[PDB]
Amino acid sequence: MADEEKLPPGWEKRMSADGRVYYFNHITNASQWERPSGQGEPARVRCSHLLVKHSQSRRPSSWRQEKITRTKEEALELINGYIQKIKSGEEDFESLASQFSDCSSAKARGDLGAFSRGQMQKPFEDASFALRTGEMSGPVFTDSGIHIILRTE
Repeated sequence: MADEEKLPPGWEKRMSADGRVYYFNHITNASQWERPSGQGEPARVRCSHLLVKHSQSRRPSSWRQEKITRTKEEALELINGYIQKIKSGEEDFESLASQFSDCSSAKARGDLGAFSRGQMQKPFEDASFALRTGEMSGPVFTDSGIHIILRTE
């Protein structure tokens, strides 16, 4: 913020397939055209998430499908679709989570409440603590499936 515009933790400058610089966070897997900026992590964060399970999930079943049979590839395709829909403005995170998340948290519009380190699967935890308030992750893979994470607090 002061006299410096170093990129925040996990952020790096990359070149898009179509020729424009963009920014990628290697911890949250988020990609955006906007420069992310221009100190330790938070002690606790509150996040909501949208989970898309697949046949190789630890528990290949959910409230919206007793037997999950989609491949991991298909799951990623859906995740990328939801991310694109949210970024476009045609859909909002909460609505999509309540309708399509394979996690029971869908009942709470994806809200998982607040948590500390050591309470969620590592990849999910790493992404969550690297997000700033209001930020959304890119595709995050865990033994549960593929997630889209939104930090609310």
